[PDB]
Amino acid sequence: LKHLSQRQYIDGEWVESANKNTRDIINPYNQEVIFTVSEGTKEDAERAILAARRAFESGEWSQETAETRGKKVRAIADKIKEHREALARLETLDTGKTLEESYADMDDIHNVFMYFAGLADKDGGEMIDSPIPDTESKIVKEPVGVVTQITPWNYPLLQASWKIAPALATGCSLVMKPSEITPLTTIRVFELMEEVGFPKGTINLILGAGSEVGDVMSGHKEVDLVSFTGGIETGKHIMKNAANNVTNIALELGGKNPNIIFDDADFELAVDQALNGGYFHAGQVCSAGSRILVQNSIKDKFEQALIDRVKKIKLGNGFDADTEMGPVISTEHRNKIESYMDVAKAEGATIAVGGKRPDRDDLKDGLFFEPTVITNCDTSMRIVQEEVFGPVVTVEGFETEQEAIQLANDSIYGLAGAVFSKDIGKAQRVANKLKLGTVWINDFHMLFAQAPWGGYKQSGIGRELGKEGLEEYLVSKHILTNTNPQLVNWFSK
Amino acid sequence: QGMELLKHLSQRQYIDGEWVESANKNTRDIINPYNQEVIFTVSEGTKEDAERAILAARRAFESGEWSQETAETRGKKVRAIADKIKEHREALARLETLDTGKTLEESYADMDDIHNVFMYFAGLADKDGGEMIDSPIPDTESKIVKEPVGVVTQITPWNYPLLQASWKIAPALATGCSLVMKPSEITPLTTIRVFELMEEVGFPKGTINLILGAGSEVGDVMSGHKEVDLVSFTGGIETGKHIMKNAANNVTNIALELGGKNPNIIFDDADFELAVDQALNGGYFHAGQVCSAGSRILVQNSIKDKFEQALIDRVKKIKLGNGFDADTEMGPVISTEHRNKIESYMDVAKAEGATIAVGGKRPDRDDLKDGLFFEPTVITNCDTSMRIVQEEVFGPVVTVEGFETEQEAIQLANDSIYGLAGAVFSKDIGKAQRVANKLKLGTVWINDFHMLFAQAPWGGYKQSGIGRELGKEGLEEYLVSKHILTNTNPQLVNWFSK
Amino acid sequence: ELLKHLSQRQYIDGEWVESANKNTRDIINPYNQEVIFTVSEGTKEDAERAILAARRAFESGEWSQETAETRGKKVRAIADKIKEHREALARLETLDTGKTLEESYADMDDIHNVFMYFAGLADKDGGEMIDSPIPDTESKIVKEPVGVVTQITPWNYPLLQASWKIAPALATGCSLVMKPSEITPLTTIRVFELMEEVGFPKGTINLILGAGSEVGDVMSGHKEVDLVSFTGGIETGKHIMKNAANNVTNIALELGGKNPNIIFDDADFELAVDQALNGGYFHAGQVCSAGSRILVQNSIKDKFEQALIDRVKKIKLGNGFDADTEMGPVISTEHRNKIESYMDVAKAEGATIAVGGKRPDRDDLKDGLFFEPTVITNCDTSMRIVQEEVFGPVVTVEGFETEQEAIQLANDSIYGLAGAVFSKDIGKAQRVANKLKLGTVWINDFHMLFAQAPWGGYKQSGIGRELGKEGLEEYLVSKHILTNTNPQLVNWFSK
Amino acid sequence: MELLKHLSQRQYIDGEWVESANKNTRDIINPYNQEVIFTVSEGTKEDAERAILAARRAFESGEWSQETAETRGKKVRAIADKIKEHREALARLETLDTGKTLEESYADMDDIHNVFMYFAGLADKDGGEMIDSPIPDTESKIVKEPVGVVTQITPWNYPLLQASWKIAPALATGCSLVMKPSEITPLTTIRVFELMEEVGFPKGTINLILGAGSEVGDVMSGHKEVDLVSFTGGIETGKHIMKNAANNVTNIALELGGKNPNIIFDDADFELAVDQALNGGYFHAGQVCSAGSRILVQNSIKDKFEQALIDRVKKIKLGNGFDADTEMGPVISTEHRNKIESYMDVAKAEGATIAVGGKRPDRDDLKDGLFFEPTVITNCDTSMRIVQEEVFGPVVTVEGFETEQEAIQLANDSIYGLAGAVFSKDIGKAQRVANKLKLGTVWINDFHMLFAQAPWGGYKQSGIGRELGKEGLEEYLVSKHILTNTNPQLVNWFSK
Ligand SMILES: NC(=O)c1ccc[n+]([C@@H]2O[C@H](COP(=O)([O-])OP(=O)(O)OC[C@H]3O[C@@H](n4cnc5c(N)ncnc54)[C@H](O)[C@@H]3O)[C@@H](O)[C@H]2O)c1
Ligand code: NA
Ligand code: NA
Ligand code: NA
Ligand code: NA
Repeated sequence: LKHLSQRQYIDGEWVESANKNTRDIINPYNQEVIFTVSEGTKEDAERAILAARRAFESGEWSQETAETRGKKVRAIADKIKEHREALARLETLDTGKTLEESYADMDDIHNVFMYFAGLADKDGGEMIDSPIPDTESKIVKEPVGVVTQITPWNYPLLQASWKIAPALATGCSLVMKPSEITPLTTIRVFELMEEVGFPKGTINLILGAGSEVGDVMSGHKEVDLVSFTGGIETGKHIMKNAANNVTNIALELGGKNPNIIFDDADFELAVDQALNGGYFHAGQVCSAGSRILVQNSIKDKFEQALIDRVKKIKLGNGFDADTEMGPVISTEHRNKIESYMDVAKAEGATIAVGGKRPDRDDLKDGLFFEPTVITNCDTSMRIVQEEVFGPVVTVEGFETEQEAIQLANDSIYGLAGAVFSKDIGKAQRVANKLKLGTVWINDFHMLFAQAPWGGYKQSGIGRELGKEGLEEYLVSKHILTNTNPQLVNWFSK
Repeated sequence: QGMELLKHLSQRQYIDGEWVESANKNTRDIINPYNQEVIFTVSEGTKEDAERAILAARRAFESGEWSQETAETRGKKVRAIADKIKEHREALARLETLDTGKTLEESYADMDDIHNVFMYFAGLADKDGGEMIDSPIPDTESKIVKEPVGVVTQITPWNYPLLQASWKIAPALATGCSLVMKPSEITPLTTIRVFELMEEVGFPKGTINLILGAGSEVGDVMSGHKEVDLVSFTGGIETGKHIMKNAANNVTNIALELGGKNPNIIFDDADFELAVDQALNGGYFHAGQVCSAGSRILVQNSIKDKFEQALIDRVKKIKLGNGFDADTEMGPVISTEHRNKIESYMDVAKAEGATIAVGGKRPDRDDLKDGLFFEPTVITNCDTSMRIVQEEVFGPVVTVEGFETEQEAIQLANDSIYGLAGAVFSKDIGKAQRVANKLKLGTVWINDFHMLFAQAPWGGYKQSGIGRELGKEGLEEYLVSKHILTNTNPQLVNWFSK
Repeated sequence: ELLKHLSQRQYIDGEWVESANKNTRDIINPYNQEVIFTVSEGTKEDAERAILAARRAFESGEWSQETAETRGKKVRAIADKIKEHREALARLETLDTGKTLEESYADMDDIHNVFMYFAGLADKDGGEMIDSPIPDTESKIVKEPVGVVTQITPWNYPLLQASWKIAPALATGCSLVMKPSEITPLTTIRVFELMEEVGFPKGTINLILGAGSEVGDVMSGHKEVDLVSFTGGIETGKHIMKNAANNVTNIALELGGKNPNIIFDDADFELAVDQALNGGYFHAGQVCSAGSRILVQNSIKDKFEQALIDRVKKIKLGNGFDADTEMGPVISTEHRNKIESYMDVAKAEGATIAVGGKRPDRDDLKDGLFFEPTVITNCDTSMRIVQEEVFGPVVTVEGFETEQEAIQLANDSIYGLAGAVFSKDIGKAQRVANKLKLGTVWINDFHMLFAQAPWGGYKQSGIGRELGKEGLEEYLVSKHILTNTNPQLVNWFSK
Repeated sequence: MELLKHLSQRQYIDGEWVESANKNTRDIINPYNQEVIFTVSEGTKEDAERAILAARRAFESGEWSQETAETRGKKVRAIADKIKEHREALARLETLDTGKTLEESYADMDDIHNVFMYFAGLADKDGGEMIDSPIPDTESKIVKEPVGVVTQITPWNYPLLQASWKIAPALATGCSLVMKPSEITPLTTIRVFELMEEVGFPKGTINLILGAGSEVGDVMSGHKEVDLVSFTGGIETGKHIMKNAANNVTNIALELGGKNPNIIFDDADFELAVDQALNGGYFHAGQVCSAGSRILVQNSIKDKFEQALIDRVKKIKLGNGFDADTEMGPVISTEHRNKIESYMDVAKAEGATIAVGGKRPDRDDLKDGLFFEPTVITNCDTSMRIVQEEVFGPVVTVEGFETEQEAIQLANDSIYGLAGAVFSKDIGKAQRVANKLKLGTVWINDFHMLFAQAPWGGYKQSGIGRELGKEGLEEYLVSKHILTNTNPQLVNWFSK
């Protein structure tokens, strides 16, 4: 932290906020202030957007060869790997998740940049067989333009990489703003990108409250695409604001992801994966398997096994090797999780285990919340329908394959889910009917740069990762040339 | 005139496999803009009718009867629609001309295009179910399956009713979606007729639905209902924005096409007479009521005076009249409200200091007195700061601005909130290509105007829209990607203590 | 009655013409060995004239520069004619080739779908725009029709195989010269009549009738040919490829196979028996996709052999026009003799002819080219009867112990066209499918193929593909057009 | 020279550097002075067979063929980085072995780095397609797998460049390969094998055979365990290879040179056209598959063009590829120079004019090398052997044409179809012409431009298939349709 920048990065320069305001960043493990950064203004955000537009129109990045753009994106990928240790530590300090989880993030981030580096020069568009004689028809794919990018606090650098990599690869200019409470890795990646070298204005980092600078990032006339990952309420607000300029939006908003366990699942595998689904990063994951659906014939056996394991989950400091689950991100977020416990009980569900702050001494100063299992609930309940985004799972039974599908689809969301069954034919039937962007068969949480990620229904609009993710950052232009032009002579001479 | 067509035309909405009146029995009189006479009367539906249609589309979608039909068979049905369009080409063209005022010849060209749109998408239906991914994780299979997006609402404008409908209906049916369509309340005739033809082909109950009525009565239901997966709208910018904001309530995908301020760039080395011809075509086809209209002429200074004179002299000869008469070159505008809007723009142009060089009023001639006619108009001595240059008038009106250099042409052409289409005229093809590469437009024509077709995507940069219609990209609006990842050798992670 | 109005001539450069030497050939019905029709037997000069006419038409641009959309519409019109004449075409095919009328109806439905598929694909490409690594350049790849193509088909599924070649050729804008098997030209003549009704520029389509040994070499070895597409046997295929090499001409070959039908002990047993029968005996095993090599898990091998043999004895032989017929005759005297000589080979190597292996004695079968459905047991991979394509109503049965051994045995042939895996354990069937060196692998099915997916062989089963986008791509050629938009002198060489 | 002290002299088979089975060797020559510079193993047909069988064994093991596509990409990228790291030494080796200028060799090495990088990036970007099946209750997918065992044979003009075009996609897709460079120019290929060994590939995945095409070539093209033969060279050897591959119905990818037209209209930028006619004709002494050996010039400017070209041809600086002022080095071998010389006799006997050059240069410092003067042949026509046949030397012919139509007819009037250019300031016209030339690559107002992002290959007798681009990678893939019936039912056709 001694050498980490504390400033925004606008138009090739590290700069303070226009009003000199600052914000203290906290470690959720002990609620101690660990760093202080600039808290930018809406005029700073506007200046970044105007700089991105100017850089885009200069052509220095947008007209660079795709091959060269790919080489630069690859150079970022290499810096991530080179600084893997320090990045992982920063991420754990800022977000609370285990160091091992943070190492896995850094390995993935390297692969994300590498994937897009390699995709950069592989399209360009299509030649069309024109239906009009004596014409040439082609579709050229250009960078979409100036893009704003807003990320959440759970996986700051990972989510940032999903946006930055395709934007740079395609030739866009970008303005990024990480969550105000978790900016450290994002500042660091900007330092690394500056070392690679990009024309002035091509990349910009704004630091600040979503409520202060967010609307300018979603509502400015010079933006061609707003790409946001976070919660549903902010997402909807952002889309409404983007509508003022008919601006493209790419949204990923979390989910109510079903984890469907059939009676012919590998039982110990399913228990393992129900734990993974529920409690990695204290359930603060877009992909969290918060809604367990278990076949009735094994429901009691399953609940007992799960509960017994949940009691053994090891809570602690993300830097300690024995820690299995760290704290949740903030006081506000822990309070929200606590109020959901009251909701669940008032609706008549059972808090089978957990449901409170742990009492242990070394956990007292941190934002800890016990891994929790909620039983005796049904699809009509708020605790089942709503994304708690904490270390909490619900358990519902189902009788038949048809019922599992109906229940799993009975939410406003559609991001991801899993089916556990040794009968692969059955798992595939079920997968084909789930209205989800990603379905895992005998697995959980698996995602990678090669394949698109995103939501049906209220889980989002568009995709990130894969060729489809890159396509958000492109725009099609049909250039039609009449090679033997003739007068139409419709209007009198 | 047009008579016999209407004798057997349905007057009702089509919901869940039945032709039905409005829930409140309300009706609306449809007008011919040539003479402002009532030509037909149709049901004016309610918001509950729209909701019932949406719920019927959802039920049909979940039944799987269309959404799980083979893509090959779906293509065959979309092809059968295409064949019915061609079979009824004459009656459809006549209806369209009766309802919208444009010339019969223009309507025939629409019907040919509509046939080709359905045929294109019929052929595309079974050509792409997704991808196999080379997974980075050993012992996994990764595949991307493309499914129909789901239930789609489709809202069309009054200028090219059936054409715009076909751009939405064809890919929706080809992919296996269920749909609810609502044409403009003032021009529903061809859309009713195409629903009759689709019914003849045969689609499961609830797969297709037609709502008739005011956007202000049923529009919000169509854009804001939780059971909709995609709202596809073609029309004006204000309504588009409102629709997008409403769709946000359910994070619903939107596909918008909203018109433009399309530049027609004429260099001093253009084929002069060609450029004059195409400036006229750009400006005045369908009385300029076209998303692709070339309303903003940018002409190189060295030939600007010559160009203005030639264009003005031609504009005075444009033949106004009944769309059914063979000599007619330009029909009336669509409604009293729209003519009034065009008129108020003339006042704006003069107040900001532009010159109405020719036209700018209603014609006096006797056979035109009863119709919604407005003279083809040329506005000169204007600049990019003016409202008359920046805003879409959507009437038989063009502005003319000069430019000195290639760079200036590009800067001016890009200086608008829009980005739908434009043209470059020059015999120096290398130059036209440079310019085309720099225009922020979804479509650029080199030595042509108004050319569009099913094979290529159409849509706007900036405020001209979101997404694309036509082409493979158009079909993709009606698809959704699902990543199915199978772990073929699953192992416990053993992260959490046992 | 069909035959009363059917043309007897070749179709060259827009005209129905006799052979240059007036020679003819009698066409036979294999059910009764009776002459049913007589057609021209063309010369090598006729073939050359067709090729030169195809070249001329191609260079005129009338088809090759027609819009892709309009080409598609014409291919679609052919598809509709096939359906319209479905009954007569099916009857002709059954008369000429001997297979059951029901099989022929299924062919005609498929043929309609092939033409329709390619009609729909015609205008869906054109090529790519490339993001060039050189500043101030535009790089595009335009896909053009390959050019003049020669097309040679076999006698088992004449029209079906013809459609696989004609449809993409016309869709892409090529000119073509087609020659069906000399012994089965009826439906191919008919389809040329139908194409003439649709209307194509003169020289775009040509039909040569005659012996492969008389006109074949011209079709494969002429300098004006850009692609030779052949479906048939391995020996002719190799000969063709060697001849095509004289002009470095592209080749697309599909040469049959030794297709494994792998049955695990956890297969749905009755399904596997049913499909082993389908695999072995449809069209008297005269199918590129025939499942002639059964590999059955040792644990169920005796059970399987007994059940298969008992069913094989009930197979109903007869006239393809009779509804109760399950298997018709084989195609010719020469082919039946070849099948017979294989029986001698199998016995000399020590295999057992468990059932069949001879001509049936029954009276109504005496005059036709019948051969009994046959099962050969007690054999192994070293045997000629196992390694070689018999292309008759004959299957061999070998046992395997493990999954690994099934794969090893199945892949132990020179061929690589198609095969199946039968197992209720889908995971296992998929593992096996990934390791088989075959262009098509069926999991719990057999003989399934369709226009939407490419068909072709690894190893000695062929080169290239037919059907699907890949099938169309055989009839395209890529051209990279690179424009320097700001050309500068290099000034390497002294001024 | 110091380069050579540590360079391997052996073949690389099944993970080991090995000598020829019979200890035979071959002396490698520098064409600048005809001196022996190195001695390598001259392998036997049994060595080639052993390599092929090792490639097959490796392929079946799955260690490379089932490695993740992402990881295969990373390895191909590591090869790319080694090429750039060793750019200087590789360029010098290439110049020493082939005679071309050091500057040309540097450009090759830059291009080779980009080829490996391109294919590294493409490795994990496909996998196949999901098909919407026309049969209910079925799942249809096309999986793209490595084609299998591939044999790769390269020529002497751009040894490492041509090698990279084959190696990169083969490794990216998961194939096993056996490569054999031209017997007279093996140095950079040996070196690249050393570099690949440093990256690390499973045993048998890569193999290098060294030797005479006439001794080991037939095994490489005719062995039953080969799935693809990829050959770049001359037409006669290509045809022989294709005939041999036919014995096992083996896929072939051939690129065989051309008779590439350089079409110059009277509205071309004249000085640009002269510059590019020189580049087209004389880079690497015309020993280029892309050489613009057939100039077609509009009649109206033909005399002006000839005079301007001839005057420049006289100024071309011949010399040692290592000297900075050298513009054109020697041709590759005695046999090749003799072939070029016999073509001069042919041209004269047919009545063409040798307008300039047409002989060995007399100058002292050129006396010991395999030099041949840059040559312009005029007063010829399309019926002549000198016009129809690929000389592959520093020689161009010049023919006139009257109209656009005639330019096209003449340019297409050859057995070949690899590449060509159109020079005209009228871009509309250049595009019309380009659309009608039967060529795999057409340059508008440029020459010799090719790159990994776009496919390269020939119409007609210039080849079969493509190298470079996605289409190049596709030569190293094979499609398998896996069709699963998810609700199987008995057909019940045959009696029970
Ligand atoms: N892109 C085009 O082709 C196009 C078409 C028509 C109009 N325009 C432009 O838009 C301007 C306004 O045209 P307009 O107002 O006559 O048409 P509009 O933009 O309102 O679009 C008409 C369609 O939208 C429906 N609609 C109206 N309110 C709605 C709501 N709240 N929710 C859902 N649907 C609703 C209408 O009933 C009709 O079907 C014109 O002056 C012109 O500049 C462009
Ligand atoms: Na959504
Ligand atoms: Na937009
Ligand atoms: Na083969
Ligand atoms: Na060829």
